[PDB]
Amino acid sequence: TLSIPPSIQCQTEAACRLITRVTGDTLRAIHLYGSAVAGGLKPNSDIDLLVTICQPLTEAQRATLMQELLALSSPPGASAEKRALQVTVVLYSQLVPWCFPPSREMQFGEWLREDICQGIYEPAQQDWDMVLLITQILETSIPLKGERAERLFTPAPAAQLLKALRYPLDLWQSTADVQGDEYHIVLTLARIWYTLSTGRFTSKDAAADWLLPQLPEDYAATLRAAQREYLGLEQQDWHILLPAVVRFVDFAKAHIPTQFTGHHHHH
Ligand SMILES: CN[C@@H]1[C@H](O[C@H]2[C@H](O[C@H]3[C@H](O)[C@@H](O)[C@H](NC(=N)N)[C@@H](O)[C@@H]3NC(=N)N)O[C@@H](C)[C@]2(O)CO)O[C@@H](CO)[C@H](O)[C@H]1O
Ligand SMILES: Nc1ncnc2c1ncn2[C@@H]1O[C@H](COP(=O)(O)OP(=O)(O)OP(=O)(O)O)[C@@H](O)[C@H]1O
Ligand SMILES: [Ca+2]
Ligand SMILES: [Cl-]
Repeated sequence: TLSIPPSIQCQTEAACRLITRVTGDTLRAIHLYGSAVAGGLKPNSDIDLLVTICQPLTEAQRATLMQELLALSSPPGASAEKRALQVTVVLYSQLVPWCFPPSREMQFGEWLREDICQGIYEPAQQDWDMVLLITQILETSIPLKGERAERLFTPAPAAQLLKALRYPLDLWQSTADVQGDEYHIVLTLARIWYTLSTGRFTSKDAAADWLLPQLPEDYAATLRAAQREYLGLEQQDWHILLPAVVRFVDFAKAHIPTQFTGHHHHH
């Protein structure tokens, strides 16, 4: 261990074999990461995969990969036997040596099903979240193909990890920026706050529990509602809660650290 949860082994092997067959000789590695390995696998959770390749895929490779991942993935919650897949593809040359912000070659996920069905695919593009993804994989991941992460990737400088953690925080500003993703944003803000304060990464649920006793009660109530929905215990009316979510976002913007809290950098 680390270990692949038995309940996802079959689908994870099928995804691995598809990605291997389509990418052929450009494939460098495939890593399983996220809550399946780090903890907190819930009924709606996806299976998170990072695919490292040497050269860009042809349009043929990309089209085949997208269409066949549609058949291997299901919408979150539709099935207990066939989960949503999230597959991010990255060029090795964006990570070794690092390019900041790094780009991602391709992204599959269920939120893109309607577009992907019609052959509409996001182009390669810069994404600061890749710094966070590789940082998490260096701590907790399983190589399904290729080498263990610590033999393949190198840590980003703290200065760049700081920028990657604060980029989404600065970008959430208006009601429309958060509508449709209320509990997800509230919980991700708790995770960002936890990482900047401790230098560590933790699950959505554990980050909420870490932050709750530190908040004034009004902000603790919004965080509790987000946590309780994520845990399956009650679905809120987020239209009614939107003004309090906006206040929570602004409180986090005002209070989250602007540099790692040092002896508490990520190591
Ligand atoms: C890349 N992961 C997906 C992606 O996650 C994003 C998410 O991104 C959403 C933004 O938070 C949200 O503000 C934005 N809304 C507006 N621009 N109005 C959403 O569009 C954005 N979602 C998205 N781009 N799919 O929040 C980031 C912290 C993320 O987890 C990084 O991985 O989108 C989520 C749906 O929104 C999916 O559940 C995730 O699987
Ligand atoms: N400090 C942080 N700690 C962890 N993830 C963070 C942090 N800041 C931003 N994120 C980003 O939030 C996303 C978390 O991915 P995802 O929603 O799949 O979560 P998960 O932990 O696997 O839980 P789930 O079981 O709900 O899928 C990633 O894009 C990750 O890089
Ligand atoms: Ca996940
Ligand atoms: Cl778990």
